Amino acid sequence: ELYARYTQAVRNYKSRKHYAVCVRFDNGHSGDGEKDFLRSMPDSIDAVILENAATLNSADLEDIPVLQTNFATKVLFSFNLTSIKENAESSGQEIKTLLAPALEQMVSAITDNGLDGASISYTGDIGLGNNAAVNASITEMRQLLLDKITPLAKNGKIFFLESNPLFIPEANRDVFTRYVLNTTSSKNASQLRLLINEAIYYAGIPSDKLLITGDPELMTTDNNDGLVSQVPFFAIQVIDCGPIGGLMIQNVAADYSHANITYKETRGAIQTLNPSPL
Repeated sequence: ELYARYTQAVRNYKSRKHYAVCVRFDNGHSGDGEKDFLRSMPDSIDAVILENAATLNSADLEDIPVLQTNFATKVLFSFNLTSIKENAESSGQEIKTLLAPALEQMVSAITDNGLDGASISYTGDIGLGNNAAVNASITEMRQLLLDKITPLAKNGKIFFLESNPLFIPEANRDVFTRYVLNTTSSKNASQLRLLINEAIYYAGIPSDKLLITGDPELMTTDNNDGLVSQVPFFAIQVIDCGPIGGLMIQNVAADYSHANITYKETRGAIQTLNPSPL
């Protein structure tokens, strides 16, 4: 079958060296159309992060093994660490109290639903200040996280850190396959270059572990100082702003609808970064 030759080409493409394109998908809805479904993802994305991964409906559980088996697409659990910290604080409970069961849920979700790993997002204080009381609570929160995902990392599970890389002690950097910089508010390539070089040369993140983030609905300013879409411009900047590891597209559902082909900007960023030989 021509089709089996094509899927083998898709899986072969993903095992060769290339710039990664990963997406965050708002899964588990219905009543919209085909855009509700994981099967609508382009065959050539490297990973899809499920926004709502704690309990999965029947559509997602059918689609995930197809994505994995036919296209070697990775499916990751989205873990909002910041949300855990905020609910622990607003209710006066210790982090540990909300964090430990949330972590067992994630591990169980990953194991029972056959997910490929998790993306950890964190936008709170990273324990680099001068308050020892705060700095102790972050250390203990970070330690709980690493105790739970490190055994998964040894089993081949993939972890992204969507946060500041300095959050992770040098001793633990290897637990995360990618470090994802939130650049959706960067206004031009100069600001991109500042953040990338800070990650590499000061935080010590090897450049191929680094992704920047774009949003299909946002704009940024190009080098001619005209206004353009983040995603296609940030795709070029993965290279031009010092070759890093690839691109993360948040809010990818917004990229669903176009004239003819779905996910046009996502497909376009992939072709820009890894042009097909044909």
